[PDB]
Amino acid sequence: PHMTRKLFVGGNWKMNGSYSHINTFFDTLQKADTDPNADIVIGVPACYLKYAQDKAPKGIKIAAENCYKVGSGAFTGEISTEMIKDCGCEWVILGHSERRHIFGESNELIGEKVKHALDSGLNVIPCIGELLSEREAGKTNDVCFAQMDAIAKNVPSKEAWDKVVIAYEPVWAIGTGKTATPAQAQEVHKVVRDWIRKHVDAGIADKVRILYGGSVTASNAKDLGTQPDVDGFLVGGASLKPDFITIINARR
Amino acid sequence: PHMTRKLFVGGNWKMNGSYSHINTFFDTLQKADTDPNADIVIGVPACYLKYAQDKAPKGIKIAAENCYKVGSGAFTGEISTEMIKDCGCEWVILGHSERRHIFGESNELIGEKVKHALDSGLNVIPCIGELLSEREAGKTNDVCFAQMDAIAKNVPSKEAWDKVVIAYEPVWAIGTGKTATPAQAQEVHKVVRDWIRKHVDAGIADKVRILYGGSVTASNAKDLGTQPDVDGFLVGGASLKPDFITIINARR
Ligand code: NA
Ligand code: NA
Repeated sequence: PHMTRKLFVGGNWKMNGSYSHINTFFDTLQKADTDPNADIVIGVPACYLKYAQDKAPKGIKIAAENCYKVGSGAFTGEISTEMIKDCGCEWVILGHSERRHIFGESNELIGEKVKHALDSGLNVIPCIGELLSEREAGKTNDVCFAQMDAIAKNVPSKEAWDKVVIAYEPVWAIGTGKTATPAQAQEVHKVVRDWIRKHVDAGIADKVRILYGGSVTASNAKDLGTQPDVDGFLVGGASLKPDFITIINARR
Repeated sequence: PHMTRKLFVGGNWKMNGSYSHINTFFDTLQKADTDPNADIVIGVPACYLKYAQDKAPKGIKIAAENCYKVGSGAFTGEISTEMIKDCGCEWVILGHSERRHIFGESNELIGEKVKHALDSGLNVIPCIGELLSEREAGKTNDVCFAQMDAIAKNVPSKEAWDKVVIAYEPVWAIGTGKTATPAQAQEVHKVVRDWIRKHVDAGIADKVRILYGGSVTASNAKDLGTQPDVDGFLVGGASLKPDFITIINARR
């Protein structure tokens, strides 16, 4: 169903976390039996990048939740690609709905960040997804296509897609409990994969992981994950809880 | 000239720094003879907060370069007041010109952040200052007054002003080499101090430190610092260099 696409389970702690929580959470994670064929990446606040990557069990990668679009400079409050690598980390989440819709990051800025992160040797999780008002207007695909256009035109090469994991999160499902049904997720992922097939490359479309995110839980992950164009999850609230282990083991 | 107001020397590394630079810089800082009657606070990228505060010599405080306006939650890419304290830090720079004019943070948002930081037990360095276009339009005081209004109405009590250090940085002086003259800095600081005297309290106006920032260097700091309403500096580019030591020792 998912061809040669390996399961990917992302977490995003958003603006939560502490040294105490990191110690406990990753002790539980190390003790637990997790699917050895899942890629696991957890986004954490920037002040915890190195500590959490040191404390993470082998195989688990830590992501920055954002970064800026140049290597260094006069950008108070920003985190650079080089600081992420200095902290021992290789992943960054880009274009999350909260950056776009609370902090006003544009498609152009997120595209610029995708290119700079890829050109710095980072792996990226670019986020796409539509507002409730956009879906009601019949613009779900239009919005996702414009977001994918900005991302895709900024992936510097065909090889670079090996370092890209797309996450689709309908904004109305993020933090609301109103999870997309397996049908709703599959429909959008198929449309996005077809877009990548047509506008980028058919080989790459077949290989690129596309995550569903937006109120993924331990009980709903299995049915979302068995959809053929859903390759895994980007988990918010539940990635702070032991439930994240169950979600990791959903395709097991 | 500066009454009972103690010298305050702030640094802002902006989007620069690394574990290697922190080690070297703070070895030089520990070895150097710094004015023992100066408060010294250095803003660093969030991924380095704990490390830099552990490595800083005694007496030197580390600041976050930004924070959000609530304690925790679904705010991808944000740093909270509680994470700053978890990293052993007590200071945050708020409303820096780069946040206002590159990342679109409004007066209302910066006011909300001042109140939340103060209500979390943090010390704050709220930043004010006018664009070149605003000074040419004759609006320098107007802009500073509106920014001070948002800050002042969000300082929860009279005691809380003990945890506030205002920094005035004309945007045209930040990173440009076009330092405000001692005259230009003194004129604005006097106007701002008078504003605090009239709109807040005369006691507080007498005690609150007001920093000048914007292309402060080792050679120009002395004359800026001897101005009676200039209580110290907020230093950008030069706080990455050994010159920061000379600036710290300018009022010596
Ligand atoms: Na580790
Ligand atoms: Na220390």
